Amino acid sequence: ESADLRALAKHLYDSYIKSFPLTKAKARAILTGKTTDKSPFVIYDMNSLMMGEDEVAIRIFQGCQFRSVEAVQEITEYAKSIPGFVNLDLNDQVTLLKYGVHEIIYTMLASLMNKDGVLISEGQGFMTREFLKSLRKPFGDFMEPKFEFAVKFNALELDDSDLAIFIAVIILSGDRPGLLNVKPIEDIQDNLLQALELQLKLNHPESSQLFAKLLQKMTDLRQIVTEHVQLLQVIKKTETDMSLHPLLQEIY
Amino acid sequence: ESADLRALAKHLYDSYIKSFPLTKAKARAILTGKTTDKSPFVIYDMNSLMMGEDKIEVAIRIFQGCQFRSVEAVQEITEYAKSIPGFVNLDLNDQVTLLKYGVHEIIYTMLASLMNKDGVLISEGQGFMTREFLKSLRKPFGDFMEPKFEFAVKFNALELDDSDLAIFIAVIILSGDRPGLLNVKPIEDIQDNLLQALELQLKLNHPESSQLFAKLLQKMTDLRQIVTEHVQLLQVIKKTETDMSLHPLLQEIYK
Ligand SMILES: O=C(O)[C@@H](Oc1cccc(C(F)(F)F)c1)c1ccc(Cl)cc1
Repeated sequence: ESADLRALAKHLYDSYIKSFPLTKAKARAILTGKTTDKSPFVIYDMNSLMMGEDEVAIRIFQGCQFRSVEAVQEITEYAKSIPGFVNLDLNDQVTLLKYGVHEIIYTMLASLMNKDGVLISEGQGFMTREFLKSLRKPFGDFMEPKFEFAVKFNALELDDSDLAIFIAVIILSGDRPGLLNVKPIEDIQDNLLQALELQLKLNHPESSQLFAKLLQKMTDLRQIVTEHVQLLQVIKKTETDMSLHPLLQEIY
Repeated sequence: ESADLRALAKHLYDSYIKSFPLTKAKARAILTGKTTDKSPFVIYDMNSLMMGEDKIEVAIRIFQGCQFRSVEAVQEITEYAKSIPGFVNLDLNDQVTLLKYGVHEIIYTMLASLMNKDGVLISEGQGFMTREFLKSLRKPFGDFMEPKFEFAVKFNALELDDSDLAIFIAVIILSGDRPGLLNVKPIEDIQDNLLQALELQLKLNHPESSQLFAKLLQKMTDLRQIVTEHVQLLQVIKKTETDMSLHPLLQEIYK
């Protein structure tokens, strides 16, 4: 009877694996687990940064939201793969992606983090956490709360099959402000929540109550997304430039 | 293994009954029509403040009352915590930061029971203050209760009764994702069990309400934001008015 739950599960797993080049399996088999393919370049301080492409803190935060925008296209193509999603009202598809993209970015940035730093480029760099903390004062405490979140989150040791379904759950919320038709949204989340329970039950047979521990991390995602959006304040009081980046501004 | 948690469910229900004099069941019989003796005196403007204070600045005297209700609630929350199995076997310092900010995440869960879309029970349930008398208040004060209402009406949609809430209240306390917690893991093995109790209890009490377990856990997000806002505006009310005094218990919970 619960066959579609196992089915939807690898439906989502397959889209996940198409939509996202760097899988968690791949990322962690490069970070901690001695990969071998070709150790990524490491950035530990101010001069290893200089000549990695081979001011500092501004262009590093910029670079981050450059990639955040690539990500959104990856996530948007995923959402559209979730059964029921495109059949929603089209405004609602947009409200769901608008309000849920940050949460998914920070869930998946966990996959590329360990306690000592984060994979850069796509697994071809690694920027140490200790270097990031030694950035200027607007930027020295931005990436820190995400590491703090990641180590907790990875302790759950989910893989990509788990994350595939979890990501779909975040999108199909039902409490985003400005939704015109919540029921098809909440009825889909229901089927997703149920496939995720199953998946966690059989892929993590003796990690009891992982479902519950995972749902309550959605609490800490939103605190993170909140404090992140609030940090975007510096933008107003920064070394705001002159005309050299117009188009780019509204690109972001 | 099943009646494990139903004996745990039972246990907590009892303490809850013993610890909190105004349950949801009682409050829901007052806010409706189950009354000839239980009907509240309704306050909605300021000469309902008036004669209202026979049947035992205004915006201030109300706020303090609300802040004093919270003290009572801290006291009863603490008594209920001690009954949660294993809770009292934890590091003295840990217990204190388990019942720190969690005291408010719970207060607003139980405030929801005294609320409908149009107001909140007051004084023993004797009273009932409307949402709009509150919103229509002064300086920052007219801001305070409104988001509790927003949460209260969407929370109350879940249709939880006391037996459900008892366990969920427990799960809130025994979290273990709180600043200062020396020895975490014993906390989240306790909580691990509560969630088992909650899971079984919800499926059994609300068999038709699928994924209520999931919907309910999610609401903890809304709770933290509610405390955030409350704490937040509870800094302004300290510059605008340096005359109001804050209760000793509320005093050091607030950091
Ligand atoms: O009537 C009450 O129970 C309290 O006054 C209140 C007045 C308005 C709102 C509230 C609250 F329940 F929303 F917090 C309490 C109250 C409690 C104790 C003393 Cl001493 C004074 C006022």
